[PDB]
Amino acid sequence: STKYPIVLVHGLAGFNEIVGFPYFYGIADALRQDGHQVFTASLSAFNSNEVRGKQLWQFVQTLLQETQAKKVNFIGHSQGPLACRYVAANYPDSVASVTSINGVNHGSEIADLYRRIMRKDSIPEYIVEKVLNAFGTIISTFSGDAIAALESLTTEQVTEFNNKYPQALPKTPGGEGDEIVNGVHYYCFGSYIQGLNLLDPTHAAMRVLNTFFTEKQNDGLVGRSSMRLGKLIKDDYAQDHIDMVNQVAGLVGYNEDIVAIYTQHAKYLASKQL
Repeated sequence: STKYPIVLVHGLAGFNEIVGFPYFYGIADALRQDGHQVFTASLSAFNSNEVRGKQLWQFVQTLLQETQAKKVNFIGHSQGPLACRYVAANYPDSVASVTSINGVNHGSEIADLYRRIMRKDSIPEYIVEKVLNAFGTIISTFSGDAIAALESLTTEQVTEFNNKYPQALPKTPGGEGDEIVNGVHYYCFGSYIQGLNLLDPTHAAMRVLNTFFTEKQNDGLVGRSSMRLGKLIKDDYAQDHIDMVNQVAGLVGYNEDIVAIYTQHAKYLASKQL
């Protein structure tokens, strides 16, 4: 068991209610089996990273009061790691670690393109259609207006965030950042789509989106290098953005045990006196 409780962090506050299961599919359940105290912070997707950061800090304050723990271990995905980074930067004595899993730490090329599409910025018709259809398929699969979530994840917006909260970012593109800054440990995981499975309709869509990145190694939403923060654990999983949280409902790539990435990392944290 970790010394400090684990807080799983993601954007999309309404996910569990709208979809009918957790964003981190089966993750909290497996972590608790291993004896860790686990909580989930589901943050507001349709606003800025700083707003999510503030929301997360309010969450953490209440949780520290309820647990009498002095710090938390953050495990964030996608939007999550940026909110985690805001909390660690402003309140480092309350944060034991930030673990980023496919975090949008340097911006999303797909969010960039989506913004050009919205601004009618000379995007050819055929590209507009491919991008929107892929996003439709992804949302439809979960559910049964997405610029709102991507607005805060463009390269321009995340560059501005990084300017304010530069802690643990790599000094060279695709490199590693410092493992410890202001006494907080930072770790990253990532993945990129590989190979030429079929039961998750989101994978085909993520592969459409993958083709529009200048960074060839990407998970459909974020380039491999953009994911980097602090010490690299592993980032060559053959998985898309959604696979890395064990979605949709456990349908992942290549029989990879996605849940095991999290439970092994929890033991790693415990080994670091976290």
